[PDB]
Amino acid sequence: MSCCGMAVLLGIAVLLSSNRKAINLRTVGGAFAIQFSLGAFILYVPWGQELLRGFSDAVSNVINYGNDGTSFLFGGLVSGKMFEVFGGGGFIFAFRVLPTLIFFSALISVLYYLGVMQWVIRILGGGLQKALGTSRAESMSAAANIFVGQTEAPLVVRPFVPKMTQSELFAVMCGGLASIAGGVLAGYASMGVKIEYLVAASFMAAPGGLLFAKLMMPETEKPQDKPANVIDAAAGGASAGLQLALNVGAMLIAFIGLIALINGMLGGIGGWFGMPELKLEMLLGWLFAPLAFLIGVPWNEATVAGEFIGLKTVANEFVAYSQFAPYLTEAAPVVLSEKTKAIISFALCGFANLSSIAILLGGLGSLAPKRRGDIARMGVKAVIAGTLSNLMAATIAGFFL
Amino acid sequence: MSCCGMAVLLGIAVLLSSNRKAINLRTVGGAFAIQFSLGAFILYVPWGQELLRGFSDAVSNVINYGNDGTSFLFGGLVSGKMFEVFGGGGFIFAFRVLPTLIFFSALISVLYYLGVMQWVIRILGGGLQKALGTSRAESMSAAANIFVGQTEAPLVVRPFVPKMTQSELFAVMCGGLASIAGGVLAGYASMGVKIEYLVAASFMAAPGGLLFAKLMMPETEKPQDKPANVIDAAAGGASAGLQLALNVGAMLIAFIGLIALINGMLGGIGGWFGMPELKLEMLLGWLFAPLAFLIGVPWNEATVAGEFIGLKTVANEFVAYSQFAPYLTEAAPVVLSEKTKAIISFALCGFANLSSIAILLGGLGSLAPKRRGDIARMGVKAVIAGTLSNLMAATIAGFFL
Amino acid sequence: MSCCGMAVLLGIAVLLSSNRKAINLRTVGGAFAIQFSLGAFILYVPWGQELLRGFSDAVSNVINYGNDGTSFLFGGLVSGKMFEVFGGGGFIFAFRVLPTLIFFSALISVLYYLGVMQWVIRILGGGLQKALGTSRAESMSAAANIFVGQTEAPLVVRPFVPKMTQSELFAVMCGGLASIAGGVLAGYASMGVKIEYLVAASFMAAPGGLLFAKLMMPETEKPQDKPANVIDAAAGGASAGLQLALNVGAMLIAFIGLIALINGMLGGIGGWFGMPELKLEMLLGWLFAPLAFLIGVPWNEATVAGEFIGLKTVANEFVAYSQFAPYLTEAAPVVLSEKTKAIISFALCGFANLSSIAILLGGLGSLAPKRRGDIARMGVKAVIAGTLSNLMAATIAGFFL
Ligand SMILES: CCCCCCCCCCO[C@@H]1O[C@H](CO)[C@@H](O[C@H]2O[C@H](CO)[C@@H](O)[C@H](O)[C@H]2O)[C@H](O)[C@H]1O
Ligand SMILES: CCCCCCCCCCO[C@@H]1O[C@H](CO)[C@@H](O[C@H]2O[C@H](CO)[C@@H](O)[C@H](O)[C@H]2O)[C@H](O)[C@H]1O
Ligand SMILES: CCCCCCCCCCO[C@@H]1O[C@H](CO)[C@@H](O[C@H]2O[C@H](CO)[C@@H](O)[C@H](O)[C@H]2O)[C@H](O)[C@H]1O
Ligand SMILES: O=c1ccn([C@@H]2O[C@H](CO)[C@@H](O)[C@H]2O)c(=O)[nH]1
Ligand SMILES: O=c1ccn([C@@H]2O[C@H](CO)[C@@H](O)[C@H]2O)c(=O)[nH]1
Ligand SMILES: O=c1ccn([C@@H]2O[C@H](CO)[C@@H](O)[C@H]2O)c(=O)[nH]1
Ligand code: NA
Ligand code: NA
Ligand code: NA
Repeated sequence: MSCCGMAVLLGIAVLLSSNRKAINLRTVGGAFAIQFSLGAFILYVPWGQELLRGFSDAVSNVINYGNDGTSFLFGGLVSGKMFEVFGGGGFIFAFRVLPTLIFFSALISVLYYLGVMQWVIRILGGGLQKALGTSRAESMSAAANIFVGQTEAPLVVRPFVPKMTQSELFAVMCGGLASIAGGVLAGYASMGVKIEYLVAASFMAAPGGLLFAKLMMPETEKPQDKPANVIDAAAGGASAGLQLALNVGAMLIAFIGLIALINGMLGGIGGWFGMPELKLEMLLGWLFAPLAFLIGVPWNEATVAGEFIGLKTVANEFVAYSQFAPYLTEAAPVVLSEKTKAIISFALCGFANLSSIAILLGGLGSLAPKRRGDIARMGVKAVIAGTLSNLMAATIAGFFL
Repeated sequence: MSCCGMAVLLGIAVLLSSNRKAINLRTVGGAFAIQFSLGAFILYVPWGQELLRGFSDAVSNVINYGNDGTSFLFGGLVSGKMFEVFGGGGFIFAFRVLPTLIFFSALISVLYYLGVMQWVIRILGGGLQKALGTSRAESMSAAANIFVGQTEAPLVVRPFVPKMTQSELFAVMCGGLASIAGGVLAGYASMGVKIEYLVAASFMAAPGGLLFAKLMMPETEKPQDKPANVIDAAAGGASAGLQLALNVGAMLIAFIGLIALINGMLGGIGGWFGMPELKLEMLLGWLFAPLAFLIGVPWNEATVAGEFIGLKTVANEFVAYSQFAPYLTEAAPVVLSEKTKAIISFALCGFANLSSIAILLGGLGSLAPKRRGDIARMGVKAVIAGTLSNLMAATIAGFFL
Repeated sequence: MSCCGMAVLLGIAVLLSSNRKAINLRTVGGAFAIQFSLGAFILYVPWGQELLRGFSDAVSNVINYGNDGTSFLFGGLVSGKMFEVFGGGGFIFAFRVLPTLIFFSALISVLYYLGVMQWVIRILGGGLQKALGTSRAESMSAAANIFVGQTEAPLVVRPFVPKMTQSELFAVMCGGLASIAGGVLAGYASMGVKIEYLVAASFMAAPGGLLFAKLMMPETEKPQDKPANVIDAAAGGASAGLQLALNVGAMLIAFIGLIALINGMLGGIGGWFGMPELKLEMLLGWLFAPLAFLIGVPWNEATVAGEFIGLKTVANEFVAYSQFAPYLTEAAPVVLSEKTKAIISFALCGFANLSSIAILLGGLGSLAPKRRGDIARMGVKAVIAGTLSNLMAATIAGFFL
């Protein structure tokens, strides 16, 4: 059922291709091989499982160190006393999760100043272009997207963006949509999402993004080819992380509020058709259950899984994770299998949604203002490609689990 | 005493008119007739009272739905447990009131994307121009101001602003000053201000604003005549609401702190004249009590009412409402009559203050940069006109109550 | 030992001078005389101690008035109940300290609108230029820096900045680096730092900054020679203070988190050399202990003092004060002498750090865009000069204490 899932996902991409005959079998064959093998290595092979576990524990340690800054600012409100007083409601999201975005943004900026990020990206991106035949720039952007967000990753190849082929630009877009970022990864981890899955999905996003970019927009043209000190670097990162944290916080207040209002209205509207219990989650579960089943979620869990996967696609993954997180605790409304939890975790791990197009337009567009028309034109296809990559990663994860 | 109040308010406007002889009796006669009749309909007439009550309950429901987003972000800190632990101080303004500005800003942006706002505005604005003979653009801006703020309302007629007559521009300014906005309305509602009064004052602001704009600046010239998707729209609204919420929060911290400092100084200064108990509230109550009496506040409550009305005028209505709100609870320093509470609520319901001029200069001015000189020149008169509109609405409300 | 400290500090500046032969003995002799005498007057002379105490009590009163705005916004979370529930962790830094930056920024803006700041600055700056022979503009900027921050102080002489001599510009830079600002002073006071020391250090920064600016960059060229209302002024100040408060909060979360991560890594790295207990504080204490000893800290307290002084220099003074503050309470890890507490307090009281260069580049540079190259070139020397001024003030304070 998983292998059928993989075939259908690949087939959809081929059906949507700008030119199926231009599809490079080495590129897309190798890309799928890498995404599949990467998953096999770290989710199934003992030595790989241990490397993943080791990496994840380090990430967990870094998060905990960063929480010392949070503890200073908010004191008792992020202490154990909160759970005694308020019970479950003692976990204040605004103080527990959002500040991690600030710390990690500062850390990443420091690692860029020190040249550490560039070193890792150069190695991974180099391996990708040699194996796949993808261009230098698009391969580096794909690798950068493992660690940073869709508008930050292309910065490592910013002078090459204005003259990128349409296929290159599309791949750059897909690499961002198929992945997340270090900051929010730590946020999702703080919400209870398994770090191993997040790290695995992040790394798998690089070949996965190239896979579906090159299936849906094969190359038909010919491609071509700093802060004053480390403290300034950290400060710049903290500032950017602050803006992100404020925006995420405002988005969540509004979007979760709007879903509640939508459910209030759907209840009244549904009542006209004998369904006063109608809610957005029900519509999404009903609509997306076949997709969840297709990627390997058991029949009796596909509807609940569909709620989260659907919400990620029609809104964004942060809102989706916010609703999925309770199902990872002991107080879960529905106790899901460990394979279903994993599949959902992987399928949600991406910036692939329609609103990300506007973000790419501004961020990626500022890097090449004459290409904004191209970005807008390819936006929906890029979101589909990114969605397919997330789904494929989830299917693969479901397979080896 | 109320009818004398109305006459005096109208008379002040005539005295201040740019040209009393140019005053159109159909326009200003009809405008007052509408504001008066609207008040009669929804505050006195049974069917109207029920429509107002019905509308207000829906608004109350929407607020409650939006608070689900707040609950997610701040958890226990906006739960019932807070009142057990901290008593009255368990109500954290920053978390209870300010986030509502974010949710409603997102909602309004969604309703604009969907064309719902434009539909309502087109009907109300159309009714106004046909009845009053006011221009198309200024009538639409007046109607828009019922729902959105002074810098947002003119956006519905933004290409007509640069070539507006001085009278039109003045009316656009007055419509914003005479009203509030959906976001802060929900904020004031969350503070305990009766939703019915806020909704009534908002609707009454549209004819009221035109009434005093056309009394004080009659037409002497001849007038003339988008986000990519709904999710982007919501996000844009949340972002704008976030900025508003942060600014309101900072303003309140500073202004309430400055009033405390001012009172500290006034105590020392007053002591020199045998009045060590001197405070800003006393000065304002003393100065504005005749105005409160004039609009229908009983003699023995006019001084307390004057404090709030005065504070609204010399600072802004948010600060005023922040100080008035305790008088709406059981722990009120002075138990005021229901008519006085209503009168104060109406009189405070407007952006009419001197600081709003600077806001109009930036917001409305960006729509027509060559008209910034005009905006500055007419600023004080526009604030007076807006104040008169609020006072008239309060007098009318006091009449039918 | 203190007089040797003063001599060494002066000597370092002479060694680093752009031209020792161009050093004006009247200027630098008088500047040191003023900084020394000011310290004698307010820290030793009874009448001066009483003026300082009186000024500090007023500042303390103003802070308390401003906290009424904080109380309104955050209610129970800044009440005495917090200490009952959470103990020491009941003091929430984000709500107790950061909002004071907002109130004071609004207050300062009001005092500028009213002409009060300009009056005081004119008198102090006038006294400085007449006594020292320093130029009008650089003397006014030095005096302004007593009250406002490094990018705000030059605004009082902004049309003279583009054509300043290199020596003048350097002095303007040094005056900002040698001092702090009214907003954060109130923040540091709220953290437990003695107001008397903060006020004393602020005033001593004006001659101290000129002293080391004129020692290290003597004049070799020839020098030359608004909000609509008070409510707008307050609002503008609140807005600027809000941005500062958000940035300081984000910086603290990130920097304190990064120090924790650094200590995690140093523990592992140190372990390789038989020092698993290695931390950043130990490195800094070891590196800066001789400097602390030099300025008058007793041998057995110099290492602990070095931690704070070192942290201020390599990061910034806010982070330094955040770590020093616990040592001012009863729960201090090490009970330090009152003289050591004072010396540390003075030595930390300055914006002198490398990151402040980037801030001067933006803020001061916008005032004279053609001088940004000069600012960058003189940045490190200016930070050294500012550091020397702070150290000299601490040595002087240690002397009379
Ligand atoms: C909160 C939970 C409720 C869920 C509700 C889900 C509703 C989803 C609406 C999607 O709307 C479409 O979004 C596209 C993507 O932006 C828009 O394309 C616009 O932008 C595209 C990419 O820029 C272009 O291809 C199109 O031409 C341009 O119409 C299109 O107009 C718009 O109708
Ligand atoms: C916190 C509670 C304490 C309450 C204190 C109340 C003090 C109120 C001060 C009002 O000050 C006036 O404000 C006008 C409005 O901005 C200014 O006009 C300025 O702007 C107007 C409109 O732009 C122009 O008409 C004027 O020419 C221009 O002077 C005017 O200068 C200023 O003196
Ligand atoms: C968190 C606690 C851990 C503490 C770590 C302490 C590390 C301190 C690093 C200082 O780094 C130097 O900073 C200078 C100051 O910015 C830079 O000069 C840069 O800027 C100067 C002033 O603009 C110019 O003089 C220089 O030419 C230019 O290199 C210089 O490159 C950079 O190497
Ligand atoms: O670093 C980040 C974090 C978030 N987002 C946007 O915010 C949404 C929620 O995380 C994402 O889907 C994406 O559109 C980014 O663009 N970059
Ligand atoms: O949508 C809004 C909300 C507030 N304000 C300004 O903020 C003050 C306090 O609400 C108002 O008087 C007005 O000047 C606006 O301009 N628009
Ligand atoms: O008004 C202020 C407050 C802070 N800072 C910067 O923030 C750091 C921490 O207070 C300072 O060293 C300085 O670089 C300023 O520039 N101005
Ligand atoms: Na990414
Ligand atoms: Na309005
Ligand atoms: Na200063």
